[PDB]
Amino acid sequence: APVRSLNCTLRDSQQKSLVMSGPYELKALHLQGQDMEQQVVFSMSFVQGEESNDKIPVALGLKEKNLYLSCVLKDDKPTLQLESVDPKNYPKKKMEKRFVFNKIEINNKLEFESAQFPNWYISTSQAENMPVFLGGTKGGQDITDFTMQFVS
Ligand SMILES: C[C@H](N)c1ccc(NC(=O)C2CC2)cc1
Repeated sequence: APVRSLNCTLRDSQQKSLVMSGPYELKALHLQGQDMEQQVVFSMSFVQGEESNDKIPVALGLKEKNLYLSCVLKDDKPTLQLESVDPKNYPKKKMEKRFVFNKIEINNKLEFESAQFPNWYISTSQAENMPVFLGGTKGGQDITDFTMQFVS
């Protein structure tokens, strides 16, 4: 059958929102009111991979764009990027591993661990208007916990 996908937004546990701000550049900032139209809407696909009650493999595409979050080595470090794909072939159930996140539910929050790079997480900074990034350090200054809002 097709791959199953849900539209959603994400906010970090400090309640910062995710917006595009430049070519392939996703940043996190405090947003409320009219400006909330600026937030990125994801198409979260439920993909093939190792699964348990609280660890669910997903891909995170941008709604109606041929763009996915992906985890690659850059200058020898695990690195979050936006990657373009052939729009004829995506989304699909068997997404390549660089596109796969383990969506983990702990204490009413979500963490997104790289399937490719164990114990590296989608992260934000405490400061406003900085990149969303991959974070191999948890519980420090990096925010690895999120909430999801379902979108029509
Ligand atoms: C989508 C990916 N998470 C991402 C990667 C890089 C940036 N920004 C920069 O690299 C600018 C400071 C030099 C933003 C978002």
